[PDB]
Amino acid sequence: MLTPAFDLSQDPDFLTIAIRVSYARVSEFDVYFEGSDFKFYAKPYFLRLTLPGRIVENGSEQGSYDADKGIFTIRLPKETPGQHFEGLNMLTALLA
Repeated sequence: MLTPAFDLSQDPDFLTIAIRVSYARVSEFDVYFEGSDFKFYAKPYFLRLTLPGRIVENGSEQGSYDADKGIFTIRLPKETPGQHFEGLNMLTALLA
């Protein structure tokens, strides 16, 4: 298996995520975002990311998945204005 070169980017009014995959052995993917927990579910691929801040939930958001370029990008709203998730692509994951 190979670790996807995913990348995270956040704006003062939203937080977008990017996951690159082509092996997608699932006709559809699953995205779970609550408070500050972003979990992706697609085939053996399991993505668990803990946001530094908090992203609101309202079914609005904004994103799109493309098979042609093999990149899934999904933007999400913030729970507080002016909130910026620092060290996003610098942060680290903890094992439990």
